[PDB]
Amino acid sequence: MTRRIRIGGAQMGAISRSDSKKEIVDRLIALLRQASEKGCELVVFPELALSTFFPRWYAERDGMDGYFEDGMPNAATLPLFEEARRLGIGFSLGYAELVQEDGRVRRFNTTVLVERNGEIVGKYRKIHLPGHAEYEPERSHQHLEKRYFEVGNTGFQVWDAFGGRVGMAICNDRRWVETYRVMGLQDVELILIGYNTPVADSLSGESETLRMFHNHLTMQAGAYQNSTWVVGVAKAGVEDGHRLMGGSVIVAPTGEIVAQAMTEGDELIVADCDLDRCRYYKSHIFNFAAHRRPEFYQRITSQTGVE
Amino acid sequence: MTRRIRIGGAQMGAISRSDSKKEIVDRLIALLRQASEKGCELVVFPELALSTFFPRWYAERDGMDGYFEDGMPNAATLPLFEEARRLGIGFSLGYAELVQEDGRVRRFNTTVLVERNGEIVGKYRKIHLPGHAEYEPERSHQHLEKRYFEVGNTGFQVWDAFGGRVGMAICNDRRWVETYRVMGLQDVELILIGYNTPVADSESETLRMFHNHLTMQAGAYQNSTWVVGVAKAGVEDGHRLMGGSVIVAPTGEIVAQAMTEGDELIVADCDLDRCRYYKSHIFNFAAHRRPEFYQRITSQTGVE
Repeated sequence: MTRRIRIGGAQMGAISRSDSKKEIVDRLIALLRQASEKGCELVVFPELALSTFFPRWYAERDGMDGYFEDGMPNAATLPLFEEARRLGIGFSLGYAELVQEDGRVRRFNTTVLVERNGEIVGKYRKIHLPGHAEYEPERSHQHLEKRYFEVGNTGFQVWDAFGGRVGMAICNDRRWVETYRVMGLQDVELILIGYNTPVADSLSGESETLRMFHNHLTMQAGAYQNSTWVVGVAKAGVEDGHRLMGGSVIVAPTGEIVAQAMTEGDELIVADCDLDRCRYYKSHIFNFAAHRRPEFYQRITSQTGVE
Repeated sequence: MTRRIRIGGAQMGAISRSDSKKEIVDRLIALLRQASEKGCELVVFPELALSTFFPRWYAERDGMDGYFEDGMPNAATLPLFEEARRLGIGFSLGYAELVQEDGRVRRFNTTVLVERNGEIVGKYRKIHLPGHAEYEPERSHQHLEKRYFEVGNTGFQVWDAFGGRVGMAICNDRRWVETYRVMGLQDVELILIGYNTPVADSESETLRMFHNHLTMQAGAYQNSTWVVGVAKAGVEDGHRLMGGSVIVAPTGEIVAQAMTEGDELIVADCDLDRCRYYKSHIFNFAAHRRPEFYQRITSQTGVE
């Protein structure tokens, strides 16, 4: 009613190894233009939206830079930035970052937040790297994220953007309660999360709704228990025989699902999100300064395992 | 490897201010005997199960001492402990504690965990006190837990009991993720939570019951632990308390749920070995957690 922001969830379909980068960016622009027609001011793109989920393939730690981005933006992604700035829409884009810092070449799983005027707001780099680093034949599919990426060095940052507080997370960050709480302690009002969740081939029946239950459970709870909007945008479909989980959702500060995807391809979900709905819980039920006792939370920052 | 425990959720009905403490203990023993006939080895009682939910009423900070317990157990609660030991059943009981620690009187919202042999294994005191400390006429009803209780000094402890790792929380502790994680970082396998949640805010019944289960299903799943939520429901002197007592599996699934707002016992077989399955399957805390980015959780209390 008051501080309303119309957010579009630009869920992506399966990206194959045979798909060129221009075909990928054009699919991003097509979802951006639909959000502009429906009056969206911010569309959220999935994790690694500029290439297929290459951590499923095995190669040398340097021989996967073809899927990385030379710059942000570069020659291939500039048409997307020009369309967003021209239509007056900001966006969060997930991609594999290739940067030159301290002489050496570094690689991160990165999402960038762009404002409606085309100016880059912030940049979050993935913290929780899932999977493994070496080849493991014991799995039906590989997940070599720890081999192709480094641990991010940005932290869970929260910026002043889109008339409020906007934070970003990447994929399996949404399963850890520390992801929401760290940004929740920065008075966050909108958490943008793109994810690529692998899923078994013949997953169906009760086991399918269980992983979708766990997918929404972590985001609905992270939204309510921190009184913030959560937007989870997926890249779904079957990528070269590997199925990716869909179910893109926009979650309210009450943990309620206000918009959910119905397909596993290129789909755009959109909901009118009132940022002022975050304030009620922050002043009563979840008043951090009045209820939290950090002297009993020391295990969360001291140890890594259980002991 | 054979660590299976049958847990009984002994949801209590309303307790009035005019109810005697003997009437309350007899209702506890009645629920305790229902669990024995159902083969339960552990029953969970609600928060403050030995009196009405008095934080709703306004009085002096010394006034509510009539509902507190001088000892645990005392002469009024000893019949409950003797029946639990006679039946060979452990239990977790919530009560208002009056201890005296060093020349001064201290007041805590407390739950005590007892083993099947009658031996007390531990004691948790409430950490997250909700509500306010002064009378606020803007509200429909008062919730003066900050006025009558102090922040506990035990912390989220996890004990070796009932063949596994058992922890305890109290009421709105289940709303905070730190409650589950601190015990989760102690390899917890069973969290016992008694609670007293009013139906009205300051209603949204369906949304409040939604938040009641969402916080416990997420804490159970994101820590791969069993979570037992037992309520004291019913209309207490015109004030309605939410029911919905529930037993959650390490998957966040509800395996038992209360259907009434009165005295009701829900029972489910809980295999503590299920926790090791999901703790090993890519919920490994020692593998993925990066504590160098979580410093805000312990550095500050509110928003900066």
